[PDB]
Amino acid sequence: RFLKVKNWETDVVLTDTLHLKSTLETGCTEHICMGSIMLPSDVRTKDQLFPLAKEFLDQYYSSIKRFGSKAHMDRLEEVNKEIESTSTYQLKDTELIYGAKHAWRNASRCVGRIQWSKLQVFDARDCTTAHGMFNYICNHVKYATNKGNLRSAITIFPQRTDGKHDFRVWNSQLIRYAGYKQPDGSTLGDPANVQFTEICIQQGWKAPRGRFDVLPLLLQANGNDPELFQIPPELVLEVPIRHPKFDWFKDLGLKWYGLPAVSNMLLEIGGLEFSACPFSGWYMGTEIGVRDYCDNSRYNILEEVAKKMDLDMRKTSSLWKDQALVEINIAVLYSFQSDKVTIVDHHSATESFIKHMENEYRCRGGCPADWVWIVPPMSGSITPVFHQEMLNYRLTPSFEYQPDPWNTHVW
Amino acid sequence: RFLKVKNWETDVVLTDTLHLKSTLETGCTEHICMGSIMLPVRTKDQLFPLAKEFLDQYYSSIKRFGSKAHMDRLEEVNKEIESTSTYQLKDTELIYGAKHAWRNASRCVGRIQWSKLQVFDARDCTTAHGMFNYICNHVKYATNKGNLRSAITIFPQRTDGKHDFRVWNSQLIRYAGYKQPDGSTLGDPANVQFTEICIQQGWKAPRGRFDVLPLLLQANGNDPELFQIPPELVLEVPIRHPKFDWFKDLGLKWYGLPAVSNMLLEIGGLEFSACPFSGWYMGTEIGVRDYCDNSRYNILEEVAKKMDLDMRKTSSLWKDQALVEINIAVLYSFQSDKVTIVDHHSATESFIKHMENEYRCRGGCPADWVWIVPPMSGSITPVFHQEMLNYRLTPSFEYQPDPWNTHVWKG
Ligand code: HEM
Ligand code: HEM
Ligand SMILES: Cc1cc(N)nc2cc(-c3ccc(OCc4cscn4)c(CN)c3)ccc12
Ligand SMILES: Cc1cc(N)nc2cc(-c3ccc(OCc4cscn4)c(CN)c3)ccc12
Ligand SMILES: C[C@H](O)[C@H](O)[C@H]1CNc2nc(N)[nH]c(=O)c2N1
Ligand SMILES: C[C@H](O)[C@H](O)[C@H]1CNc2nc(N)[nH]c(=O)c2N1
Ligand SMILES: [Zn+2]
Repeated sequence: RFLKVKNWETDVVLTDTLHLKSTLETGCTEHICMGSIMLPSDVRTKDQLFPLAKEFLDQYYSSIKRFGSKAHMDRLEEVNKEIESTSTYQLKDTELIYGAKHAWRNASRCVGRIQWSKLQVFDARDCTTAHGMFNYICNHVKYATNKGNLRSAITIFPQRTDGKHDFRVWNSQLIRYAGYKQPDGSTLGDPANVQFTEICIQQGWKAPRGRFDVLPLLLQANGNDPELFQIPPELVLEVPIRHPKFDWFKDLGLKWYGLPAVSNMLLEIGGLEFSACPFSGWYMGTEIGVRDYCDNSRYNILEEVAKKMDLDMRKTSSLWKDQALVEINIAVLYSFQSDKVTIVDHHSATESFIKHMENEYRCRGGCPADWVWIVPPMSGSITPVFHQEMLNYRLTPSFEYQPDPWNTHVW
Repeated sequence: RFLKVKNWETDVVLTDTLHLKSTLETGCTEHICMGSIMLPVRTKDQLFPLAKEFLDQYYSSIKRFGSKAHMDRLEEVNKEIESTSTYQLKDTELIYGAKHAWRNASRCVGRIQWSKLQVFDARDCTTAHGMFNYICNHVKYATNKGNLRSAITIFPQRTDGKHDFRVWNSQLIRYAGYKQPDGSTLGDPANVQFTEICIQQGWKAPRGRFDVLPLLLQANGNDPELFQIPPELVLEVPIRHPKFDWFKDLGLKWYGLPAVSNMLLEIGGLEFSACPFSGWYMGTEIGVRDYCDNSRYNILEEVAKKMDLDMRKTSSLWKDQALVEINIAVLYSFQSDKVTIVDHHSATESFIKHMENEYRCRGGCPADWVWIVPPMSGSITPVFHQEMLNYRLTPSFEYQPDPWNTHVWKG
């Protein structure tokens, strides 16, 4: 159980000892593997919290080469006393930054983790109101976008106290296109957002009912009813999607936004729960062109793209879906690159991830990785991660999923 | 204890009770998932329970559980084990066992076909020449002039592990690979090691790029012997492309019959170490893995040049674009020659239908997402959005070590 992982393309073998530090559970047993289940999964108690805090502080002070020091023992004492009195505790700024960077480092489903130590952490724990949240979020978006030279960032709102005072961003991402169901057939805009696009209207939004309407933010501070806010358009960088060879591609009227900013996850550090912690990076091209555009339960544009290419759509064995899919993803990359907005193709990002794995085995002893999520959704086996065995285990600090607010909120 | 899987494109949810019948182990624990690890001498002591559970299964499937035929067979196997240390399967039992080994093969996307397996009983075989003869008839029957038929040939079971039958080839038909002194490889790099063994055993190698390897056959634990499959029995398909006339000039071909010969068939505790089985190809097995893996024929670049793509930066997706064309050419060539083949769109759709049907009538269908999802265009196939439970059922096909690592040479 000092496990080894082999790359069957290069025969590189790595030995994983970091998994022995694993704490949480995977959902698998020796009788059944759940590696392909999307989600295999009230506040803590004075006795639940301190071991968690100690585990986190132990690794923090190790990482700064002060394990077993005065400063270490003092901080443990101090936190231990604050828990005993206040039934929670507060992270020093340095601990906050470390916890956030390591929650990314530990995200076994993220292919972009070679960047993990360059995260910009915005401490929003002094925030008290949704208007305040909105202000922090606009500043996030502007900093991260950086006129198309995107930078990684996280903004961290106050930690959970009793579950009645939760801070939540109700959007799944800070920037997403609206989705409206039609009186007649399918859906206009983005089908994944149809419910939220209705909870916005059903809460006051007036929708332009277009194909690419940026949704408003729905912000919840200290557990009150959430509030609608419109992100200033000049803060929302968008890329019109054209093809470098097909002039008709422009006529399809497609665009996407430059900033992927996930806002519905929960960040856990030393047992403390940050239920509102939007984080953002930059897109891998397939995220838009393969999933957002071509998933059948999304924009599902493969039909008409192939028609405009005049491919034989009669039999699946012409691979017309595959041919169109390539062209769409060529265009996405072409457009972002042409407008100088940061993006990475799936070849470069998976090659980066192999180098990152290599680094983590060398300087950390392992790297938890979820093959089902790391392998891109197109051209899987011509990327190097396909031939890479991976070990998946849960380390902390971590990002976790949490229920959608509207099913929980005492409205 | 019931378990649920969800299709995230259709919201179809299915309930698995079959995993409870699972006995073997996955390699996973609650604290580590080994879902992407490629690979994770038996006494009378443990054999009657294995026999009994298999016979219980068999007689349940024929609606005779607890019958006198069922009780008598159990008694007969029992006494045969204690007095002879092993036991022999009835013909009906072997046919059932082989079919259910295929049905249980969680990494196989082709299992909708599992009940139409032609079972050839070669348990009376005693010499390598007899093995060659049985394999020839398998190849002729399965190939059927291009109208392929699934088939398996079952050689005598292991006894003391010192008298094993083995097919030393990994597949019955496969191209040789030669390492040249300049470091380049002629032919199929996957088969360099086996090619060398054949040459050492006295095979006179043509030293071409598509030479069919000889059969290397081991009976009753004796040293293996070389045999040449009659070329009129080896159906091959020249690869051309429906629009690119230069594609034929790449000189590529492939054989029509995928027949895997290095696995071990386990039935009621009996181990069948030689059990070649065959079906027909999914297009991507040849077009994506065989031709385009960097450690295989690796033809992407030469196809990319002849297509005149931007090969300077990988964000042009020249690799993805060439990959689609190669796979179009594979499918076109096989259909043109009326050789059975299936594209990855048709095969994954069939699997989903199979899987749903198996949940209904069997209570489950063990499935290995990592292997089921095709190596190109993953998310535009329906299995990508399908949650899957992986567990181990018997009868089963298992990996076994390469015989040249374990064989005691007679000389
Ligand atoms: C900087 C460039 C980044 C790239 C290219 C990238 C790429 C990806 C991709 C392709 C996925 C697969 C999920 C999907 O397909 O929807 C993913 C998941 C994820 N990313 Fe990254 N990411 C980046 C930055 C970040 C940052 C800055 C964070 C947090 C600080 C982060 C945290 C995560 C998490 C937590 C998940 C998976 C959540 C889950 O479902 O368990 N990523 N990422
Ligand atoms: C008839 C059409 C069939 C098709 C299209 C098919 C397709 C496939 C594919 C694509 C794989 C993944 C292997 C890889 O890509 O490297 C696979 C695995 C497998 N197939 Fe099927 N198959 C068929 C028939 C059969 C038959 C007749 C058997 C045995 C009786 C069988 C047994 C297996 C097994 C045991 C595996 C897993 C190998 C492993 O665990 O490494 N298949 N199949
Ligand atoms: C920072 C960053 C950059 C980047 N380029 N891509 C990212 C993708 C994700 C991410 C994480 C989980 C997800 O969930 C799938 C799902 C569907 S239903 C229950 N779960 C999704 C997609 N909704 C995206 C998170 C962060 C990213
Ligand atoms: C009956 C049938 C039909 C069909 N169309 N495809 C099939 C593919 C496989 C199969 C089984 C294991 C394999 O090995 C993986 C590996 C590489 S290194 C250690 N393990 C491979 C790869 N060559 C193919 C087996 C049977 C098939
Ligand atoms: C490391 C990884 O498990 C390995 O490359 C697997 C991944 N999935 C696969 N899937 C199929 N169908 N065939 C394969 O050979 C593999 N190889
Ligand atoms: C059913 C399956 O687990 C689900 O579709 C997963 C598979 N792999 C994925 N991989 C990535 N990167 N993103 C995803 O949303 C998914 N979805
Ligand atoms: Zn698992």
